Amino acid sequence: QMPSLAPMLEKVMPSVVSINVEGSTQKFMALGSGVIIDADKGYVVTNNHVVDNATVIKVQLSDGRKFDAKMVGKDPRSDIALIQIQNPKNLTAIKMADSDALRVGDYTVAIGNPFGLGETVTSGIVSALGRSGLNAENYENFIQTDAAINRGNSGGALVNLNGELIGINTAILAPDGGNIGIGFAIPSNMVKNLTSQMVEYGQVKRGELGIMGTELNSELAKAMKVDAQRGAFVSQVLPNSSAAKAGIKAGDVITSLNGKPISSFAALRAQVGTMPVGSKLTLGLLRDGKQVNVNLELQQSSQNQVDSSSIFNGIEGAEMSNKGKDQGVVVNNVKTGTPAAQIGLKKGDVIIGANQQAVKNIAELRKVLDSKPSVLALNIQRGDSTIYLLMQ
Amino acid sequence: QMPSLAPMLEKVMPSVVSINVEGSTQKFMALGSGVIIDADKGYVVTNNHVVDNATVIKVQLSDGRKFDAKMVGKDPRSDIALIQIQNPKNLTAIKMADSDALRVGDYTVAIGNPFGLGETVTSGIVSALGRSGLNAENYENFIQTDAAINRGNSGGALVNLNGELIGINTAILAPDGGNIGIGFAIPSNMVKNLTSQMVEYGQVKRGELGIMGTELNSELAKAMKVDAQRGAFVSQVLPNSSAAKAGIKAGDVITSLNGKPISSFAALRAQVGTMPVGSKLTLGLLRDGKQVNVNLELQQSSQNQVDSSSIFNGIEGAEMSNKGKDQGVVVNNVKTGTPAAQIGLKKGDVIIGANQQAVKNIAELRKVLDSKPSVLALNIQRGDSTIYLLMQ
Amino acid sequence: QMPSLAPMLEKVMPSVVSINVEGSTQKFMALGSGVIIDADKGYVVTNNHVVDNATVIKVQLSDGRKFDAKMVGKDPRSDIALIQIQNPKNLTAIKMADSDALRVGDYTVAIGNPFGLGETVTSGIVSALGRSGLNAENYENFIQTDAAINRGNSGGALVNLNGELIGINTAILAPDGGNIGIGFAIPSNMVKNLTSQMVEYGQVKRGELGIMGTELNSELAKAMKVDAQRGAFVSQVLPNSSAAKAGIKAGDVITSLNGKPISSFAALRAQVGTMPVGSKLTLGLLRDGKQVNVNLELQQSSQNQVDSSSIFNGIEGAEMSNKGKDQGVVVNNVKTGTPAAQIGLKKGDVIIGANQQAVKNIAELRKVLDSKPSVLALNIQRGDSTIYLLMQ
Ligand SMILES: *P(=O)(OC(C)C)OC(C)C
Ligand SMILES: *P(=O)(OC(C)C)OC(C)C
Ligand SMILES: *P(=O)(OC(C)C)OC(C)C
Repeated sequence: QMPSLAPMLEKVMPSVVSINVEGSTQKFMALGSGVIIDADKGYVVTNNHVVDNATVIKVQLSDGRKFDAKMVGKDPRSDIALIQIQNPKNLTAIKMADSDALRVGDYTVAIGNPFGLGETVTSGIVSALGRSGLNAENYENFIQTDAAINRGNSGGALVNLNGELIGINTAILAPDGGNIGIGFAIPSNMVKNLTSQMVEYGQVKRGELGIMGTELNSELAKAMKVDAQRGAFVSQVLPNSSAAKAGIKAGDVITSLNGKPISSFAALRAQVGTMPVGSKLTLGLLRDGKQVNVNLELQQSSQNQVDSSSIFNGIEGAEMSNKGKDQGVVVNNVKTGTPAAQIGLKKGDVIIGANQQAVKNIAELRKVLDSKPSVLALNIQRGDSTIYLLMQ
Repeated sequence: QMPSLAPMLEKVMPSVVSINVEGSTQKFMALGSGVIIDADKGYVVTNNHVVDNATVIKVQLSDGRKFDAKMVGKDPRSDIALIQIQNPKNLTAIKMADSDALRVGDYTVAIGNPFGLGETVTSGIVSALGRSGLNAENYENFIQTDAAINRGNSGGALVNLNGELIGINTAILAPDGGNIGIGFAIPSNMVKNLTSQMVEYGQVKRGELGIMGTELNSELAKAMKVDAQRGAFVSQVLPNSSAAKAGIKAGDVITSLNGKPISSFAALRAQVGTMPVGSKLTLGLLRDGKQVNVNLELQQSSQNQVDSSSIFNGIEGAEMSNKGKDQGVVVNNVKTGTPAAQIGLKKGDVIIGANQQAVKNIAELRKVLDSKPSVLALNIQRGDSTIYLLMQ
Repeated sequence: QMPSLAPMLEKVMPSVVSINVEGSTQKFMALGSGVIIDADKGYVVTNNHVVDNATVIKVQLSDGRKFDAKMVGKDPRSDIALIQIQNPKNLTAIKMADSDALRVGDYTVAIGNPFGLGETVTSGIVSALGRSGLNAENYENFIQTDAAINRGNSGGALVNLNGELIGINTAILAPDGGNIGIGFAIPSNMVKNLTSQMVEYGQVKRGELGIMGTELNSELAKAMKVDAQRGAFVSQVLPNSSAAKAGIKAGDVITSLNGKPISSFAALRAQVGTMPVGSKLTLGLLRDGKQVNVNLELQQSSQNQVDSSSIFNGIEGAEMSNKGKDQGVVVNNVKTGTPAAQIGLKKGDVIIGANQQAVKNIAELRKVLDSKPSVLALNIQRGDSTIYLLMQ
């Protein structure tokens, strides 16, 4: 006879964890919150900013259990980070919902380990959608809530009444770190993408259309004589880019994506930066007051990720990423006074093996690194040659 | 199958705006929130304190549109301020509800542009009613809510579930400007009055009964042997005042107004200061343990408003207000080292015309001021004479 | 047609008060909130920390009435404090609910006089249960809510929708004293006990089992090869203690109390420290992976309470408590440079009478103290003798 959530919580809370962290760059200790995604695999998620540069990470459950977890992919652009659990047993995944069919007035609840306070749930509603702009350079399309959030809730969950996930508590706004009743979370849908990506590549393959633009406000719609106070304005398409080929002109405006009306440029950015190269999609334009529908596909780009620190833990130096197919790891760029290179390391090299163990990708690598060889045998190859590098 | 507000929001949010301000007294920029009242006229409202001394004010909509607005009446006593929109097209007014039939336990939602965050809605309930006292001298009878409010929400809305208005987010309590979960808003009813007033006069015509008093607490009820721990105590009626004539004695207590029980004096004040001269009303007393019912009518007073700055924008000097019927604007009081007077201005004068354009009231005036004559031709009249004053 | 709480509030709010305080240790003034427990007796409650060292305490009602109240028992260990009202007339008690059958997801509302703001109600849900640890030494098993709470709400109420009590707003977490959306309250059940105790003894009779232990986390369950990530670990039973007799071994873990599963040690502590000596109860163990059920009974201990200040108001010196049956008050321990002793006071003494008025317990005492004799006639007895001490 008393409306409550506890009923559903019983069912959902389990699918959430309190994350405890140790790392270095000086030694540090932190904490956040994570969410089970695949019950069997033990796939938890979290704000990258909670796990960034993490040496040891342990996960604690709703029911007291402590597990050890490992990095599986970071994307500090949108601040997500998939991690996995060592020996996942008897877990509880979570159902996801469609962040897209959200409405402003719906209610939401957020759980997390704020201030190391164990499973802490709070309540609120959708304050507003598609908010962005804190760190303009990041892919942000936050949902905004009045639910109560703080240090700890980071990577925590935020669900509809049905105990279905819709976004992740990322950051809040607050002078003097304290909840004013304004929290932000990353829409489920976005996360799903960034997720299933790393799930299969240990990293993010960023698709771009190859365009420039800026927020269409009212003044602009005036100057450029169109009907639309919100939207994405096409500054200047790129040549030989998806956009180019697609047939889009500088001075056009986009009103929708895959049927989904577009609040503003910021979102559009985050929306697609989210998606994986080759991802097909359909757009609604409006050049010269005339509506347009066009199809497209994300192409390559020229991005940056995974460093010689995010895998070596200490061995600064060149950036590193996969190569061709499962053809090993390529050293992007060795610095100057960097220890990696002070091991014989030089850009362009192409690690193919180690400790009599073939390497096809960062996975097989950090995997050998896990065995923690006291002595480290690199089987790389400069130019047409074959050599080895060493370590301790 | 999921209870939500979004349904109604769809319908209401539109009737709300984000207010952006530029003024001077040194140049400044601010922001607040406003609410459409008359869909056709383009009548928005806001805390006076958000628009006070405003040079240029633009209004942005729920749907991206930007409009220009103009002052139409300020009442910094209760801090409301009606403004209108230049070229109102396709607008959305809002339905008002009866702030009087409110109850403490009802739910409420507040929207506004806090921190310039675009349409931001938050949720809560009626924390309590008839709260007052922040600035004792103001007419305050706030409703109090735990809904989330901040800089920006000022002039924002606060509605029952039905999307009917009940009060305006004015101020919150907070050390270190931040929402602790205590917000205040001015009851609809109050606002309605202050509103439809300016609607027809560009100003406020304050009625008074002509009495003095103070909060009847428990101790007092003791000393003066009555049964009532809350109420308004009649210190000393005034002679030839409504109260006088009505027949009220010093040492009486008021328990109700127009049937509406009275929490305390503070409210009673705000309640009536709210109302326009001549407004009829009925009261419930209690002199010598004996209940009383009496009728009355607000009379004149001796108040202050609309300055030579609120209309001149820069030209300090005498205060100014209407005169008799549509008989022009009267200079209340020229200071000493004030530029207005350093134009030939002197108290008692009675501007009757300007630029071959008759003037009957502040409206017709600020209206000519809008045409922004480079050179300003005043057709005033000292004593029985007729003269002109000038400007640039 | 609009869901609300006001309906029930109408009925409940009355059962709550705004507490105003004057005391010394330098003169001070404070405020909190209290709750009527017994409508006829006028039994209000509050955080001890709100009333501690109180000289004069007045209570104000939901309906404006002011009453005078008196101390009736303090327990600064769990921070509750029963007080009574002088001449209780036409009061409103409150129904209590079972804090034990609570669930995390249920909604709650909290009322109180925050910042001296008169009856202020706010809303939220059960953020989480059995939280402890702020002041480890206190008996804490708080319920945690996102409802809005602040200075003033202390001793305020916190109820289920039905207007049934479930806990008392004690403290909140907050850097820069301000509600972040994290409040804590003491479960009803706990309070009931501490309550009906003082109701009949003016003090707390602490039962102990006589054991030591510490929080069973995961690591521990490893080391000691058991299945249970939460619980109370039995460090070392005491000899001739309830536990001893009961038959409990060091290295056992408790999983439940009176059927009620046990979150952690902290709770268990608060739970039982709560209860009165001789209180019977049943436990669920788990030594060597094998479940156990045992019965028990709280015994005596060696605690501390009620000082020569909490009753004398100024007369520091020895601690004081009851003795045997209604056999008067015993001086626990006189200090050195303490005024009480500088009246002829010495430990071991046994006040039996005063002003030709027999004394059997602290009650009959503070009762004579209430008559406020200008001159104070003590009828004590050192060893086998009979003497008198004096005062002014
Ligand atoms: P997150 O838990 O939440 C945001 C307000 C940042 O904070 C830490 C753990 C980075
Ligand atoms: P308002 O938006 O809200 C109150 C807390 C003052 O604040 C500014 C714009 C004056
Ligand atoms: P309480 O009203 O609430 C806690 C946050 C302490 O605070 C005072 C009266 C001690």
